[PDB]
Amino acid sequence: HMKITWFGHACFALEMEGKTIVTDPFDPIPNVTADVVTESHQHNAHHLVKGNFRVIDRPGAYTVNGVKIKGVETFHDGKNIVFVFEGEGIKVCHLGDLGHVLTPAQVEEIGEIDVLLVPVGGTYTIGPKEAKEVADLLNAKVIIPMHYKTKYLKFNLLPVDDFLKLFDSYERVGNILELFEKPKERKVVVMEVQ
Repeated sequence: HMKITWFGHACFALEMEGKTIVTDPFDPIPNVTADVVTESHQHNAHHLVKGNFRVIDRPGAYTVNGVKIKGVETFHDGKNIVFVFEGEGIKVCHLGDLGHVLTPAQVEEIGEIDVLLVPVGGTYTIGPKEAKEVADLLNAKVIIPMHYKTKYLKFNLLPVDDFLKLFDSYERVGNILELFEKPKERKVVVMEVQ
């Protein structure tokens, strides 16, 4: 069992193993108690998250509270760290602001993913076709797009519909996705804040 909550932008709370991971928090304020906070790139976003958390903002292999976490740098000149969370026999991947299709090394290091959080807006990150290519490289089952056109953030960002048209089906949910078993099949899930 696990629960994913979207707070907007690239900020999600993942619950697995009686622990909570928050990715890429920002300044409606995420009102949540975390064990881990990860940051795909440097910038203090996380001074309003609660709990006595471990902040992870560098690549490598970590074990925090019985969850295995792995950071993989995909760019460094700023930077982009992809994080992989392994818990309850489910592997979750947050791709950050991934700007290029993963290299063979990076695919090899990330491995097969069960739940993929993938940017699809196209200028500042990869676009829709490259996101599907990455999803395929990682054999992703549940795919959650992010970093697309919203009401107030729109300049040079493609709509999520451009990604959705590349798949046979999809589902829309609210701000929470719960998984009660390891995903057997591929499903694109579009979340919504609220």
